[PDB]
Amino acid sequence: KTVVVTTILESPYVMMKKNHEMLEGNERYEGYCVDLAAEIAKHCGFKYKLTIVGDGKYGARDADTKIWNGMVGELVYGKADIAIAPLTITLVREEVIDFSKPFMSLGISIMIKKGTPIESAEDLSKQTEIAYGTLDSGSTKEFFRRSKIAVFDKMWTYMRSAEPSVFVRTTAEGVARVRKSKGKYAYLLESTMNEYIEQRKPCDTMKVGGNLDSKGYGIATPKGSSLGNAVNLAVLKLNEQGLLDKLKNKWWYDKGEC
Amino acid sequence: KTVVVTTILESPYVMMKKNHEMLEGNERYEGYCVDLAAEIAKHCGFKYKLTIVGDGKYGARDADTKIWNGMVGELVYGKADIAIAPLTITLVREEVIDFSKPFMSLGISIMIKKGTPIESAEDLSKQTEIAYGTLDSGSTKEFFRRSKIAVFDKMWTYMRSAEPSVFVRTTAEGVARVRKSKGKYAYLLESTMNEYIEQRKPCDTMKVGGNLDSKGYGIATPKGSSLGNAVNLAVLKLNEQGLLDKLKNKWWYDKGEC
Ligand SMILES: N[C@@H](Cn1cc(Br)c(=O)[nH]c1=O)C(=O)O
Ligand SMILES: N[C@@H](Cn1cc(Br)c(=O)[nH]c1=O)C(=O)O
Ligand SMILES: [Zn+2]
Ligand SMILES: [Zn+2]
Ligand SMILES: [Zn+2]
Repeated sequence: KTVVVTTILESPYVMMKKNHEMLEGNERYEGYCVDLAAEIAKHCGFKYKLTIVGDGKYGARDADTKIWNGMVGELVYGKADIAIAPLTITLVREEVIDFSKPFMSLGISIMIKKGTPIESAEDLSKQTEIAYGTLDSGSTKEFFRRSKIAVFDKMWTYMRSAEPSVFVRTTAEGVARVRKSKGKYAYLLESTMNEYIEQRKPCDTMKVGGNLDSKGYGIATPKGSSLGNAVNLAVLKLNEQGLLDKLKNKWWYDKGEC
Repeated sequence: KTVVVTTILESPYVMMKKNHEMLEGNERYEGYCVDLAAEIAKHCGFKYKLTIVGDGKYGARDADTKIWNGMVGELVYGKADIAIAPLTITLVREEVIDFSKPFMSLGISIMIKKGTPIESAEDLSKQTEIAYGTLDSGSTKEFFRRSKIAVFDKMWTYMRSAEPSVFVRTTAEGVARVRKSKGKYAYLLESTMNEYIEQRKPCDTMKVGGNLDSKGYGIATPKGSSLGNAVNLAVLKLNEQGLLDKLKNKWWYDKGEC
């Protein structure tokens, strides 16, 4: 059976091709995760169909309703067989789905409009003129919600109580907000995304300070999946053979506009 | 049943305390991995005994006998129940044992005396006045042996046939060779180790250039272990709590003497 792959429209991982209306199926998309999916499939020997997650979310469980949304939910309820996206390997998710070893290492980082007088998370927490937030609904927002580290908890208390909301629906929304704030809005996001945006026109944003944490993105499958073992071995083989480094250069730097 | 943990004396992971002669059992040791073992054991709810791997090796498979040595071999043959050490998650090992998600991210790096006219892997391959090598029975030596990247293979053809052997049995021997070679020997090793040594007196070595790859260290258990699942969730929990960063600071920079 054709393997159903759930993914998310997040540049440069998965994007619509310019003439996608002319194309069909898997040919409608391009990106780092599109290239990765084709390779994982080749190495594991399966045919597949890329589908964009219905609710445009990564994956979180609603307390009360107890229902999982996003790509994680698609795997949990059997709507998809595998998730190939910039999906963070977390404990809460690992309890309901399986993840391959990481295909990309990263950490939460700070994005500023060039010139903003901020060089760390401590800087952000110690002031209030410059607003800041995260991508609503993902692991970055959860990192702050769950943190017991003083600086990060102080940051969470401000963000959750901030009005209007400092949280954004999409990365693009966070980046445009940074770009239009005149330095009055900093954005907390995954490092690899920060580095990508730093190489895109108008070349007016930059990553400052070190990463707030260290983690990774993994390929996810439902628990008990027949694909789990092979998918994991494929990720390790691809990393060892240099393909992963090659894909990042391709979508990040080879195509860099700054 | 008390769990037998296999580990390796590699600083600052596992080191015999200064006051060891007046101590017994697990108390004789200190280090990043000693604190880690204690954390894992507390969270997984088990009692353990730290044992230093019989042959002092990480783990590799004998091409002729098909027999696994090192900590890997201790798990494969059932001599040990879990390996808590700076053991790299690799494809060949993943085929015979299980690994938790990485507790540490790293990459192969270059260690030079200081003043040594080398700044990259390319520089090393462009000349022959300065010798260079790696550790044995490890993922680093394997890396160059399996690499197709022009530079890394050119480096391997030199290392393979190098007279005398540029390979060393332990990190200590590699670092000692760099320090006592008047800058005529550069050492290829894992980044975390490189960074640690750079902060240790005589403060005469330094890490140059970027990492040659991206990998991770994991806690290993034999296939089908009743400990595997719990250990993986424990690693994830410890990373998300902020403990793994706390442990690296403590052993790397809080104790740095440069
Ligand atoms: N990877 C996250 C989603 N995600 C993505 C980006 Br880009 C970010 O900046 N923050 C996030 O939480 C997850 O898995 O929830
Ligand atoms: N982590 C490796 C062992 N190891 C260690 C150090 Br330090 C190094 O520089 N190279 C290695 O291969 C393995 O697991 O084989
Ligand atoms: Zn391939
Ligand atoms: Zn604990
Ligand atoms: Zn032999």
